[PDB]
Amino acid sequence: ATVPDLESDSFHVDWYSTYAELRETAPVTPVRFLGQDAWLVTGYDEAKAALSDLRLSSDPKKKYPGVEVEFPAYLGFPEDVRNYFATNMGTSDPPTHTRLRKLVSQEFTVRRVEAMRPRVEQITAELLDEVGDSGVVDIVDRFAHPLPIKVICELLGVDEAARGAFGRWSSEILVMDPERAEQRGQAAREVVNFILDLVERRRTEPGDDLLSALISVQDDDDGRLSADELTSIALVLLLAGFEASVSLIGIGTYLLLTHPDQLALVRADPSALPNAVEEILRYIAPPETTTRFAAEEVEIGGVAIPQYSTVLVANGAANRDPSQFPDPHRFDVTRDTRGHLSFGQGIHFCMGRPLAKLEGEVALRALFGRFPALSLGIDADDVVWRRSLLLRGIDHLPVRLDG
Ligand code: HEM
Ligand SMILES: CC(=O)N1CCN(c2ccc(OC[C@H]3CO[C@](Cn4ccnc4)(c4ccc(Cl)cc4Cl)O3)cc2)CC1
Repeated sequence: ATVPDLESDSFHVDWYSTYAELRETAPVTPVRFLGQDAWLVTGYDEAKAALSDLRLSSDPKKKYPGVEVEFPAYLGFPEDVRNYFATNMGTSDPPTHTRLRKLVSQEFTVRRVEAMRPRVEQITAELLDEVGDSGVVDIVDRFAHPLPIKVICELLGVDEAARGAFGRWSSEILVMDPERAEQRGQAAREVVNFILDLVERRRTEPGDDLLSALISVQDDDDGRLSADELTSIALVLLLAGFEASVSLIGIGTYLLLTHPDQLALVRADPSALPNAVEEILRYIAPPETTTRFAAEEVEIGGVAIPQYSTVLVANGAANRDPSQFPDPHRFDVTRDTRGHLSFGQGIHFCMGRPLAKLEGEVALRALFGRFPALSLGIDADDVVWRRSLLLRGIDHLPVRLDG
């Protein structure tokens, strides 16, 4: 047989056409990625089933007798830094996942997120004040990127001289290219060091930020976060804030720009924006694939996935399955986006959803409300998509402001 290589351009060039080809053939198929065998789930019901099946583990630290598996997200990571990237919610199974998420939810609340709205709006304004009212700028470098970064650094207590460097490290981590495994491995060690110092300074000089809060947080029955847990959680929260929202803002900007009809609806009806963000996420989900490990043999969509297999649930392909979303290839701000898998499903549902939504809505609202003539600086076909199945995105998007 012929087995798909997730590394081929087929998974980075007009890739939603490949996903449809696979899904129509077999919703759960064996593939190859980074020179390793895995199972790609492209169908909606299959993705949902897999995400809900706890026999499919999210913990990369677990050792199985005779099995030695290296999951793609940890390409080139030395075991010690891997552990630092994997001692948090998303890399745990119950009951560890349960308490870690419980303790963090006590401080990472909707109240804390909502309380930052004026600041998020203030930051958005300033950024837009300095881009100009005429010419072609890189809306990603000048807007989509700095906004999320300033927000997360304030939430976490990351100073000005720290950002930027950290940024080039997380960008490297986003690519899983076997030829750069060393460089990727190095950037991961830098991020881990950075975080170690951040937490150390924070313990020494307390404040009212989220990190300070996580350090003192404790529960009667669950106790507190150990040093390692605290470190890994911080690294993971900082990582998400630095990259997740950028993809949303940038992709969102590109979609509204390429869909005048949809944009106009938003402009006319501001109350339409919240669901517009939901459609953007469903259309081109940043976390294209999520990973699971079959601790036991599991049957998904009529296919038995052998024990000790690595499953790549393609959240993005699932969002374009006609059985769930009719005319999935149609970007429609009015569509019923209920049930999409861009924020996860089950126990690992994205806990940063409130923050992502706030930043996304405020940003696009300001961008488009401020520049009623905003247009794309390049040919839509010439847009370069980041080659990452971990977090899809656009690193450079030239837009013309005045016309
Ligand atoms: C557009 C933005 C975002 C998208 C599309 C997104 C997507 C996801 C997905 C798909 C998962 C589930 C992973 C899995 O099932 O393996 C997840 C988990 C998570 N996300 Fe996000 N996320 C976004 C923003 C953020 C932000 C901004 C934060 C935090 C500051 C965040 C923090 C997390 C955390 C901590 C988890 C793990 C939850 C758990 O395992 O219980 N995410 N996110
Ligand atoms: C077994 C195995 O290999 N697994 C199982 C665990 N899975 C998993 C899922 C989510 C997860 O989230 C951690 C948090 C920290 O940031 C994110 C990514 N992100 C962005 C928005 N929401 C999530 C993230 C995650 C991984 C990487 Cl490399 C980069 C990034 Cl920015 O997830 C961490 C691990 C996937 C890997």
